Amino acid sequence: VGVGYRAQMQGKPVEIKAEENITFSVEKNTVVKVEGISKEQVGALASNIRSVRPPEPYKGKGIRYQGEYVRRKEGKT
RNA sequence: AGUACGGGACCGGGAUGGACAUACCUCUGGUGUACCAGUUGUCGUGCCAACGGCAUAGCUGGGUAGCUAUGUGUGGAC
Repeated sequence: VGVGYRAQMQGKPVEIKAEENITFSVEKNTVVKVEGISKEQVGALASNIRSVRPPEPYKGKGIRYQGEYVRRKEGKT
């Protein structure tokens, strides 16, 4: 899902290192297909770009393959 | 955008603090018994003075150099 949501603070006697709260400038947000010859390297990059946003249990928001489980909880550590 | 989530998130990134460590005396202070000034009692040079001796440095108000913190800098990042 292409949205860009990432943390919260609003805005993008001293601030925590100048400015804060920066998400990501949506450029693609469409079904991406990696084209390679080495399965090993292909898998690494594929999972490397799949770690950007781990499939959340809320509505499966984030790069993933197909697996997904509905949920809405994070109150106990 | 205070949008998700249903009040309040992890994300790169100038500087303000607390405690502690270290260096120094320009500044604010402290001390400064061979520096300057004011003043009480008594003794000594015929009288009075000036000055000297003793009284915690006689007492009181300031204070140079030096040594100092509560004073002035820097650090702990990457």
